[PDB]
Formats: sequence, structure tokens, C-alpha cells
Amino acid sequence: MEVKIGITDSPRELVFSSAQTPSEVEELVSNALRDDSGLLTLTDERGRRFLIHTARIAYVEIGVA
Amino acid sequence: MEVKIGITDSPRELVFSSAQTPSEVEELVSNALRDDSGLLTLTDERGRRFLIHTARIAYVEIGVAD
Amino acid sequence: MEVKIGITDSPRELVFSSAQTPSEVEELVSNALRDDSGLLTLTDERGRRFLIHTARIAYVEIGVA
Amino acid sequence: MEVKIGITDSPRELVFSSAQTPSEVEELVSNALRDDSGLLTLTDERGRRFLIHTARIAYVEIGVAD
Amino acid sequence: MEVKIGITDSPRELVFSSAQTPSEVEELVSNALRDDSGLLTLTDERGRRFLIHTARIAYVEIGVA
Amino acid sequence: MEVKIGITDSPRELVFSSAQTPSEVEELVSNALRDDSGLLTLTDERGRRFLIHTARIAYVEIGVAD
Amino acid sequence: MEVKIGITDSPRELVFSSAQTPSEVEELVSNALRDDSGLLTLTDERGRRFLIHTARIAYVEIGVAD
Amino acid sequence: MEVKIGITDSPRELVFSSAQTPSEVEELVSNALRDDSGLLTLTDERGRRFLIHTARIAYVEIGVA
Repeated sequence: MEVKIGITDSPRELVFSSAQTPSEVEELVSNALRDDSGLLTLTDERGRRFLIHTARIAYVEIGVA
Repeated sequence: MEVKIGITDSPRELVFSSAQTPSEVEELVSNALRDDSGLLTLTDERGRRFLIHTARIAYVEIGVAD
Repeated sequence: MEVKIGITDSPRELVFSSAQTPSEVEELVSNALRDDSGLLTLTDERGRRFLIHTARIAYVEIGVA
Repeated sequence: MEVKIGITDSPRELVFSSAQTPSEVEELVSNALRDDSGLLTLTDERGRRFLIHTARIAYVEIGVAD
Repeated sequence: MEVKIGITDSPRELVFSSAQTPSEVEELVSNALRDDSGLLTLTDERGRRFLIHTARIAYVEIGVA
Repeated sequence: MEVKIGITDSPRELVFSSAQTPSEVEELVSNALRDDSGLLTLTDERGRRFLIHTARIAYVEIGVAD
Repeated sequence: MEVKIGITDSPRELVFSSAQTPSEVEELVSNALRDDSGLLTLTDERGRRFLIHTARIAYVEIGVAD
Repeated sequence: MEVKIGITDSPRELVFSSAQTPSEVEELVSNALRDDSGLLTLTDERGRRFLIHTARIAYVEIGVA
């Protein structure tokens, strides 16, 4: 499924395909936002790593399974 | 109904169709804004999940039912 | 009457037609700004709801009746 | 007279014609800025109301009397 | 003389002709900046009034007499 | 592997090829972000040095190994 | 010599020719930045005055003498 | 070697050629960032002076020797 992450004051919108479930990704993101984590880590189906600065996240759209 | 969410310092305006009522969406949004929640969660009619950073919300437009 | 709301750091300028009076809208807006409400709610003549983050308001321009 | 109000981080520059005197408008603006008031209110010659968030004001240009 | 005022996060650069001396204008501006005044007032040769929010000033260029 | 670093309020997105492993780079970045370090330092396969102001980091994309 | 001053969140880059020495200009700038002065004042070879809000300075480039 | 300095909320990316070593430049920059100096000073091979407001630095990219 597609994951789109908008980053405040940054022109690119991160987009990738996740091998995880909508719930797994939602948990990871929610926890980061709820806890002001300061780093959110997501991996895509090919093993690319996105390390995002939680505070700079505008939104995450998790696509349909 | 359409839900449009403007996000401060972000080009994209989030748009989707909700299976919920204007009241349900209004409650979710209002609560987030009123309580400075760290996270607002909205789901659309197809089951796409929008996790929005409440503080970055400019506005929400909730369209008319249908 | 037209209501235009400018939102800081957001391209779009919210515009709608109000079934309310200039005074009603002015009170709702003024109260939000004066009290730093954190949410302002306006409804248009068709029943669209605008939930605006008060702090992000640049201006409101309430048209003539 | 023309009143132009520049708003920080907002593309539109508010412009209108005032039925009031340069001094009246200057007092209303000065007071808002000096007191960090939450809200500045100006009306134009046609009765349009501008409610501006004082803190978001960059400048006001007040035109010459008449 | 020309007075140019740059305003941070605002596209227009205020420009006008002053009937005052470079020193008078410099005094008014310097005082505003030094004291964090919260309002700077300048008038031009035709009597236009510029009320600027001191904190939003990037620079003032005062032209030659 | 490619490393892309997005910098908040800066038009350029830093891109380079790393001689290090995804894990090495991830540790260096994670540490910087988790500790709010004042400075993150990365070197590329040609020996170019990137000194990034941690607080200004939007994201790092680490490419797949090789 | 040329002095270029970049101002954060402002399109224009201030440019002028100084009758002073690179050292004089460097001292004035350094002092302002080091001390978080509210105001930096520079004058050019024709007597134009630049009053800059120190906190809004991105950089100063001081050119070579002549 | 080339030194490129990205400045936050400023279009221009400072570029110059250094007569110093990658290590010298790295120390000067690292020290500024680590200590929140409030002024970083770099000089180029022709004697141009860059006085940069440390807090406004996005990145420095020190080229190969």
C-alpha cells in the first residue's frame, strides 16, 4: 500500500510502498506523533529507510490494503 | 461528503470522501483543535487513513451530507 | 454576504456566503481572536462547516449585507 | 483615502477606502500594535468589516486625506 | 530622499520619498529597533503614513540627501 | 547506496553515495535526531563531508544496500 | 569593496560599495551578531544608510579591498 | 576545494574555494554548530570573508581536497 508523508516547509512529499499493514504503519506514526518522538522510522517493500523528524510531519496518508 | 483539510506550510490540501456524518467529523476535528492533540485521525469511505499533526492544521471544510 | 478568511502560510483564501448577519459573524470571529480560542466555527448558507484554527487566521473580510 | 494593510505570510494585501480620517485610522492601528491587541477592526466606506489578527500585521499605509 | 523598508515574510518592499533628513529617519528607525518598539511610524513628503510592525522589519535603506 | 537528506526551509535536497552500510548511516542519523545533536556528519564515497544542522533535518532516505 | 548581506525570509540581497576597510566592516558585523544587537548600521561610499535587523541576517560577504 | 553553505530561508547557496584543508574548515564549522556560536567566519582563497549567522546554517558541503 502507498504511504504518503507530507513534511512541513519541505517541497517533496515522501511516497513509498509498504510491506506492512495499515495498522502497523498507523501504530508507528501515531506513537511518534503522540510521544513527540523526535525520530520516526519507516521502511518500504524494497528495504529503503525513511528517517523523519517527527516534529516536521504535516500528515501521513496510509493507502488501502 | 467531502472533507478538505488545509495544512499550514504544505502545498497539498487533503481531500477525501467520508462515510461518517458531518457531526462525527466535526467532533473529531474540534476535539483535536480544542485539546491541542498531537494527532488527528480521519478515515475515508475506502479505508484510507489520514494521520494529521493537529498543530499544522489551517482549517477543515466539512461539506454538505451525501 | 461574502465572508473571506485569509489563513497564514496557506495559499487558499476561504470564501463563502453567510445566511447570518455581519454582526453575528463579527461576534463569532472577534470572540475567537480575543480569547485565542483555538477553534473558530463558521457555517455557510448551504450548511458547509469551516473549522478554522484561530491562531492561523490572518484576517476576515465580512462583506456588506 | 486608501488603506493598505500588509499581512505577514499571506499573499493578499488588504486594500480599501476609508470614510474615516487618517488620524482615526492611525489611532485604531497604533493602539492595536502598541497593546498587542488580539484583533484590529476597520470598516470601509461601503461598510465592509476587516477583522485583522494584530500580530500578523506587517504594515499599514494610510493614504493622504480626502 | 528614498526610503526603502524590507518587511520579513512580506512580498512588497515599502518605498517612499521623505521630506525629513537622513538623520531624522535614522533616529526614528534606530530607536524602534533598539527599543523593540512594536510600532514604527514614518510619513512621506505627500503625507502618506506608514505604520510598520517593528519586529517584522528586515532592513531600512535611507538614500542620499 | 544513495542517501537523500531533506532540509527544512532550504530548496536543495542533499544527495550522495555512501561507502558505509545502511546501518552505519542509520545509527549516525538516529543518534543525531534522538539527541538533538547540534551537528550531523556524513561522508560520501569520494570523501566529500556533509555537516548538517540536525534541527534543520526534515528526513533522511537511506537507499538499499550496495 | 562590495558588501553583500543576505536577509532571511527576504528576496533582496543588500549590496553596496564601502569606503571602509574589510576590517571595519567585519568588526561592525561581528559585534552585532556576537552581541545579538537589535540593529546593525552600515554606510556606503555615497552615504546611503543601511539599518539592518541583526537577527534577520543570514550572512555577510565582504569582498576584497578596492 | 569547494565549500557550499546552505542558508535556511535564503535562496542563495554560498559557494567558494578554500585555500584551507577539509579538516580546518570542518573544525571551524563544527565548532560553530556545536557551540551555537552566533557567528561563523570563513575566508576564501582570494580573501573574501563570509560571516554567517550560525543558527541560519542548513548545511556545509566540504569538497574533496
